[PDB]
Amino acid sequence: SGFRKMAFPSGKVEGCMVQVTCGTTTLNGLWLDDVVYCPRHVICTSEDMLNPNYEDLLIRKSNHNFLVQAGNVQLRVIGHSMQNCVLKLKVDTANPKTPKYKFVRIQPGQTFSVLACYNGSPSGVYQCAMRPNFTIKGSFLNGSCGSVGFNIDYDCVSFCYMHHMELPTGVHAGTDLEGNFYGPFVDRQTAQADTTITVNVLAWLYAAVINGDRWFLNRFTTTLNDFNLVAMKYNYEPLTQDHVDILGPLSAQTGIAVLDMCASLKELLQNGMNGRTILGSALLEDEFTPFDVVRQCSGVTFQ
Amino acid sequence: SGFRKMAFPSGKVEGCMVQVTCGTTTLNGLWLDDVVYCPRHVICTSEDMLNPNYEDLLIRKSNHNFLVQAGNVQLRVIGHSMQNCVLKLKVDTANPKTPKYKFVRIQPGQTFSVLACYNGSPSGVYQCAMRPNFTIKGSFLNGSCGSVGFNIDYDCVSFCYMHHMELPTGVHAGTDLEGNFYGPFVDRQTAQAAGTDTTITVNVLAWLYAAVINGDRWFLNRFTTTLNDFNLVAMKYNYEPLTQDHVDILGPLSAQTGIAVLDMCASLKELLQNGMNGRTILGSALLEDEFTPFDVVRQCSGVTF
Ligand SMILES: CCNC(=O)[C@H]1CN(Cc2ccc(Br)cc2CC)CCCN1C(=O)c1cncc(Cl)c1
Ligand SMILES: CCNC(=O)[C@H]1CN(Cc2ccc(Br)cc2CC)CCCN1C(=O)c1cncc(Cl)c1
Ligand SMILES: [Br-]
Ligand SMILES: [Br-]
Ligand SMILES: [Br-]
Ligand code: NA
Repeated sequence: SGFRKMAFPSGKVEGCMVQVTCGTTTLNGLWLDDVVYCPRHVICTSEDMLNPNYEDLLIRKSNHNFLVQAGNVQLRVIGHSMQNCVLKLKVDTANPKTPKYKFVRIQPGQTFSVLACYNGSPSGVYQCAMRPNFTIKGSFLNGSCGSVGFNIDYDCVSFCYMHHMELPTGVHAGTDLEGNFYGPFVDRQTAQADTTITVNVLAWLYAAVINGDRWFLNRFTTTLNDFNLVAMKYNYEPLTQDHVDILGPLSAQTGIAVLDMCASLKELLQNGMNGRTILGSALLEDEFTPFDVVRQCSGVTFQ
Repeated sequence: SGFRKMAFPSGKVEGCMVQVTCGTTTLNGLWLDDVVYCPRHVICTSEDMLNPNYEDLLIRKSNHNFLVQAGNVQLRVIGHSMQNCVLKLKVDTANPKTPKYKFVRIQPGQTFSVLACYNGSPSGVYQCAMRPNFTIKGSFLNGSCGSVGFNIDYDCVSFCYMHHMELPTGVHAGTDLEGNFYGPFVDRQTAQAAGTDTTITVNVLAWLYAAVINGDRWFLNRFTTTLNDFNLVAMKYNYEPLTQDHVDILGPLSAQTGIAVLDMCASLKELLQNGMNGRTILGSALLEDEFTPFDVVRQCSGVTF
């Protein structure tokens, strides 16, 4: 029993974190095989940040303008290139701790673990979701750029996020490991200013039932259309048939039809909790996916 | 910016997890140097668990009764003993990945990271607190026994918890790594209930400081209070007493924000008496009590390991 924000064990990613220096700037890089990946804004001065021309900034650099430190060891850079908004530094040592890995670009609503790092050294691990507005609500300070997000299903590290910047509202923006930003954002200090992830809230209500609580259910059902008309009034994302399909295994394990759980959520939005909690929370939680619930919860419902 | 429940990086601990088998039971062990530590209840059959005589049950066991697997490698058991509620298995191989470590017994209110493991394999990491009633609100399934909790203190893994059992209410009980239980619990399948829990006051204050650091200020007010008056309110609301030591421990956060602890205590007093009036703090509608003062400083200052 129990239900926690549960990250992946971080060791496989810890063994890949390095420090990258260009000029007076230091940030984190990801060392996989003989390549180090990092945000390309490492090549910018403070002045460069409003309207950088990365091609013009990069052409002026040699390999030896980049320093890479792995623990107490300097790695020699023997090539460099830019792919979208990431810099790739070829180094003369392959990382012996490289895990089995892949790069995946995720969709809004998906979750991942973040290993927050400073100066190439891991500080902590926490769970995040890609918000509907393509930001993440991270916890990041000066020096955190190049920290990554990942999942480790089936003993393969799937890297899905690299941290690039904090927006004025205090939320976070970054890229996939091919250097393409999530959302409309750009690696420029220019103005570039969310909803609740409905499918995740439903998943978490299923978790609550699996773990033994049913107080929030009701005798009603809903059409999908009526559910969306109501939920959108509370700034919830539309629930699609794909979402309904993804909830199928949790529905089967609990005996609660997806549209019946939708009816329960409609009523929770109308009524509140009447002083109760669900899985320890007094608000509806939206950063657990259906897959995350199946990962963490028992396969047997506490009936 | 931002504030998350944050665990320590788990890699140093991952390299210590092994699988221990005794008869039909498999659970997790912690492999440090040439010793594997696990719950002593691994030696019990279901019948034994109802009223075990561990002295006698251990006498009936030999080295040959235990199997230890580290990944795909069998470690040969060459000695065994128990210390309190922990079984110690001496193995033929020292763990080459043994980190610098200590065994530390923590106090109620302190937090730690849990590496949840199954079949000797790490599955997930989360942050917990030792509750005032000496339980933890963990997340554990069948096979999780022997999972450990830890902090990293400077350069050193401080192991503080080993998981033994789930109580009827769904919360968790276990020992320090010297096998001493937290709380009035025993490693027997008999009726057991924790005391009514209370809220960890010093941690709530730490989290209000975190909220201020992160720009959430609506609950500040012109008032102060005394330690005596504050504790009358704490007691009324099922909060732990605030001691002068707690005030001292909050010193760095008080210094960083410029808000005296007793000033913040007046905020908390008003929140307890009036509720939040529909507002949230750091996204929560509850007063969060599983961040220590040090947890707030660690996260707000970017301490690495
Ligand atoms: C808090 C302002 N700083 C940052 O956002 C970042 C990134 N910044 C560039 C930046 C900045 C705003 C925008 Br819009 C675009 C761009 C892209 C050109 C340079 C300094 C490093 N830097 C950080 O170290 C950092 C990261 N995450 C959280 C925090 Cl508090 C700091
Ligand atoms: C859910 C019942 N199971 C458990 O509590 C434990 C421990 N149990 C013994 C037990 C049980 C309750 C008490 Br009181 C005392 C004792 C004597 C120590 C044996 C089976 C292994 N076992 C687990 O694998 C396990 C762990 N954490 C969460 C979950 Cl769901 C399971
Ligand atoms: Br996805
Ligand atoms: Br995968
Ligand atoms: Br909450
Ligand atoms: Na005040």
